[PDB]
Amino acid sequence: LGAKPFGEKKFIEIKGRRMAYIDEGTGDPILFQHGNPTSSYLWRNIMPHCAGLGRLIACDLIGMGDSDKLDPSGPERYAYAEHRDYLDALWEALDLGDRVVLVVHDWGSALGFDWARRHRERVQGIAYMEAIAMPIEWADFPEQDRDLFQAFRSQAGEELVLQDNVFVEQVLPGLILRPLSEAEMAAYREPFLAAGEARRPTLSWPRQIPIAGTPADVVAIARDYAGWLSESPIPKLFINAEPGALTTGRMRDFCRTWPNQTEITVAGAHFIQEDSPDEIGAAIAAFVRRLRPA
Ligand SMILES: [Ca+2]
Ligand SMILES: [Ca+2]
Ligand SMILES: [Ca+2]
Ligand SMILES: [Cl-]
Repeated sequence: LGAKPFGEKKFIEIKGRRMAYIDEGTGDPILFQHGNPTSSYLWRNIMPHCAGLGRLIACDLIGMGDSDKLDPSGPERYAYAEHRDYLDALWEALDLGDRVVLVVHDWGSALGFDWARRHRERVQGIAYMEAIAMPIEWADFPEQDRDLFQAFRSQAGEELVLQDNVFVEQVLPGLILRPLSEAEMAAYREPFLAAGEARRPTLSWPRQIPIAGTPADVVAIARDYAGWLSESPIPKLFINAEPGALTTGRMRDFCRTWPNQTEITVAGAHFIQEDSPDEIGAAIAAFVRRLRPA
């Protein structure tokens, strides 16, 4: 469907750093949040389906996309709590109002689910896919990349990611079923062209996944939003994937218990936006049209 980005990038200063985002159209927001190691670019072929339905927003997480890096960077930087501080502040600055639709993926779902729990009166609907829906165990983690993610969460991680850019160059293509073009990979590589700390966000992220009880802070946050989502009557759209990756097994079983939820299944592994963007876009647009009748 295409390598061209959607909209043009806008910038805003947050906590002394410049963050980048797309913000197109008018009305109540439809807020698309990427995870690791992507950016707003992930949604480029999905956002068009929602033209005229709202204010279409996609933010680049701090240190990712065209958002500033956090210097001095190191192993303590780009934890979930730091990302949340920046993203909360950006979302506050964007004046989103009180009828937001969240569309979330991967770490964007942890961030968005947590924000939704804290700002529940403002959330009109939640569309999610390949999400971090609850704390998990290693047996729940997809078998293909289990050993690699264990290596990320070990001293080996710095060489794998900071030196060799494995998250961008191996994990990302490995979890997309169709071949990416030169331009698409260039867009994903761009924030991470430089070896070393420029790539830290793509290593800190796997180190934050709530697996086998650690990190305990993120485990607790995910336990909280898991409990809340399993009871909340807010309308939900679960975009399931086949074969899928993260939202399979026990996590998928849990997600299928959530109230007031519609489900569709699309082809894909993890980065399903690159495999089934039109199916995904059409489903989101239909969900929004139902949430926002004339
Ligand atoms: Ca209103
Ligand atoms: Ca192993
Ligand atoms: Ca090397
Ligand atoms: Cl990750």
